[PDB]
Amino acid sequence: SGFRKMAFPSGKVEGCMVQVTCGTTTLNGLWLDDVVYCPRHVINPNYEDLLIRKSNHNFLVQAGNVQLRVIGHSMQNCVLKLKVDTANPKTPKYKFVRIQPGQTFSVLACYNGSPSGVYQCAMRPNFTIKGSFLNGSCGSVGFNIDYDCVSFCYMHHMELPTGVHAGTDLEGNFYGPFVDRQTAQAAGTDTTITVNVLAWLYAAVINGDRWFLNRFTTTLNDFNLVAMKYNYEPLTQDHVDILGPLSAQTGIAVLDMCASLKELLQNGMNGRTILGSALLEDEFTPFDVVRQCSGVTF
Amino acid sequence: SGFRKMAFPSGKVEGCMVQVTCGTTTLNGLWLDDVVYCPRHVICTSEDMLNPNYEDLLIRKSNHNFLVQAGNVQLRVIGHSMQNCVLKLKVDTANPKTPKYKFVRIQPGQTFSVLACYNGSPSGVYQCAMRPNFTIKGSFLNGSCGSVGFNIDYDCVSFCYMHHMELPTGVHAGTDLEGNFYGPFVDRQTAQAAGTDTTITVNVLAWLYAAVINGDRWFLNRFTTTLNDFNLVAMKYNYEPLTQDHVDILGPLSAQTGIAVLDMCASLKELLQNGMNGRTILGSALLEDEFTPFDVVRQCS
Ligand SMILES: CNC(=O)CN1Cc2ccc(Cl)cc2[C@H](C(=O)Nc2cncc3ccccc23)C1
Ligand SMILES: CNC(=O)CN1Cc2ccc(Cl)cc2[C@H](C(=O)Nc2cncc3ccccc23)C1
Ligand SMILES: [Cl-]
Repeated sequence: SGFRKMAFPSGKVEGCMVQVTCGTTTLNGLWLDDVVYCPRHVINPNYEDLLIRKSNHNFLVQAGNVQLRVIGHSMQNCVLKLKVDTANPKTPKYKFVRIQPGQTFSVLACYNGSPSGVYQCAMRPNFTIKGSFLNGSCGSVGFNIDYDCVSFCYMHHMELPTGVHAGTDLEGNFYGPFVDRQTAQAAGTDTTITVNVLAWLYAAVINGDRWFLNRFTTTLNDFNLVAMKYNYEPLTQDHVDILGPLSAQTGIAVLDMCASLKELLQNGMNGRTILGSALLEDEFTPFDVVRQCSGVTF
Repeated sequence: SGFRKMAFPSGKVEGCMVQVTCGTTTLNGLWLDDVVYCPRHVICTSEDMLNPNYEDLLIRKSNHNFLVQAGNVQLRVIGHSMQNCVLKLKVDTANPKTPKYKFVRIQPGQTFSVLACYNGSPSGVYQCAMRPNFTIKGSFLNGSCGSVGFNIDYDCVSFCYMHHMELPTGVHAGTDLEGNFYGPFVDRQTAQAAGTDTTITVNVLAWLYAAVINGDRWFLNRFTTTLNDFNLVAMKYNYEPLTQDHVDILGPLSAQTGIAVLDMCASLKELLQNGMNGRTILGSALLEDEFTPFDVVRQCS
């Protein structure tokens, strides 16, 4: 019993965190094999013009108390790739993956190449992450661990004026219509990840919380007409299919659980809580619920 | 900016997790130097749990009855001793991944990270607090026994909790790393229940100061209170009494934000009376109590 916002064990990622310094700027890098990946803003910025003026020795890379020597440098989209002399012996089995909004991941927040904390979070429908970052956190990474393979999905780049965060995948492509520079940019209006709220309602049922269940059902179209009114993401047939295992385990059909959500949106919680929360939680996917309520290890 | 329930990086602890098997029972162990620490109930059967005589069950065991697995390698047990509710298995290999560490006993209200493990394999990490009733509201399934709670301050891992059991309300009970339980609990399947739980007042205040640091002042008011009047009110909401030590501990946050502790107490008194009125504080519709004054300074500064 119990339900917590749980992150993947960060150990395999901690062994990859390095400090990258270029001039006055200091941020984090991800050292995998003989390459260090970091945000290109470490160097209206023309990044080809600023980079062509740099030599290998202008980049100081520190792995613990050891300085790594940069032997080459190249740019791929908004990530700087620093070729180093030493291959990281702690390099885990890994992939670079690009996630979709609604998908969750773990963030190992670092300052000066040192990991300070780990938290779980979701890619919002507006492509931002509601993270906890201070200056110096740039280059911190987001990941999922699947079996023994670390799938790197996020690299932190900047903070938006509303306090939310923006970053790229490990190939340097931003999530969202953001650019790496000081200019007027704002996060779009956010929506609730409906499939995740439903997964969390199924997690509550598994943990013994059933007060919100009702005898009713709904059509997918009627549910979406109500979801659109409450700034909830449209629920698709794929979402319904993905919730199948949870539906079969608890005996509550997805459209039956949708009618409970319809009632919660129109009427509120009435002084009650679900899994110790007075708000409808949307940062646990259907897979996170199955993994936590079944105990999968890495 | 931003405020998250943040756990310590688990790497230094992952390198210590081993699987301990005794007969039919399999649970987790903490391998530090040449010793593996695990719950002593690993020597028990399910029947033994009502009234187990651990000294009697342990005297019948030999070193080779305990199977310890570190990754894909079996460790050889060369000795065994019991210290309170923990079994200490002396092994023939010192863990090369042993970090710099201490065994610390925490007080209620203190927070720590939990690396939840099954079969000696870490599956997840989360943050939690020692509740005033000495339980932890964790997320554990069968096989998680032996999972540990810790804090990492500088390069030193302070082990403060080892998981032993789930109480009937779904909450969890365990011991410090010297085998002394937190609370009036015993490693017996007896009728035991958690005492009435209360809110950790000093932590809610620390979290209100975190919200002020992040730009949220909507809940502040023009009032102050005496410590005694605050406690008379807070007790009616099942909030832990706030002591002068708590007030002293909140001093740095008070000085940083410019809001006196008793002024912030007046805001809390008003929030308990009115509720939030459709509003949130740091993305929460409830008053958060699992961030200490130390956690707030660490995450915001
Ligand atoms: C709010 N940001 C600033 O005033 C300065 N910033 C301007 C800027 C512009 C473009 C790009 Cl790509 C990066 C940055 C830098 C930036 O966003 N880094 C930060 C990252 N995460 C949390 C941060 C909390 C606080 C400060 C800075 C953070 C630095
Ligand atoms: C609810 N517990 C049971 O039915 C069986 N239990 C009885 C018992 C009694 C005393 C002691 Cl010290 C340990 C245990 C064992 C126990 O509590 N382990 C578990 C730990 N954490 C989460 C657990 C979720 C589910 C099951 C078991 C968990 C095993
Ligand atoms: Cl303490």
